[PDB]
Amino acid sequence: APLEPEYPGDNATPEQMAQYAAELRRYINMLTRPRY
Repeated sequence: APLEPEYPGDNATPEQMAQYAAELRRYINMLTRPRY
């Protein structure tokens, strides 16, 4: 209930996407956790 990232929808501009990807990356990080 990272509620989630947010994604515009496509491509906001030639980077957003980048940004955006960074946001979920964090997201996963957070959930995964490994443990172990």
